[PDB]
Amino acid sequence: IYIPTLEEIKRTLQLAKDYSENVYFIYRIALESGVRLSEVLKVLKEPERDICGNDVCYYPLSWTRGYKGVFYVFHITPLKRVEVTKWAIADFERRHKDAIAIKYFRKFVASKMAELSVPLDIIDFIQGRKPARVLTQHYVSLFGIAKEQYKKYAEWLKG
Repeated sequence: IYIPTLEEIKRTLQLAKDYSENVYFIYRIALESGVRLSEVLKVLKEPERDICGNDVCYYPLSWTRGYKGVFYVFHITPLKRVEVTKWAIADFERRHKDAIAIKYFRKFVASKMAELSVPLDIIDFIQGRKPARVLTQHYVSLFGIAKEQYKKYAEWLKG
């Protein structure tokens, strides 16, 4: 298993910014949140629903696949509307052969969150791998527990 280095992540962000401010921003929210590309595209299609606090922002997404559940896209940068072709990202990735593929940004987030002692199953929850079934104790508790761990990562991003 390979994991991107901070410098590969930064290089990619800088290339992304040159290519397009919107592609940069997709990458950036991928880096803040550790969610899948398709979930980042959903939150940026409708930034209205984003909730921000003193330290940290969150965007609830439903998940109705097998059971009905909820998870959150955590981040630190206020959202803005972004809609780009599906092809722009792929295009970006293809021209810069030193650019980290966006899907491997999650692996950087997990790795870094582990280094900051976020428990593995909160990492999974934060990343949207195991959404909380609605109206269960997990639903009651997980958001608040996740938010508190996410602050360690927010703190690190703010550098």
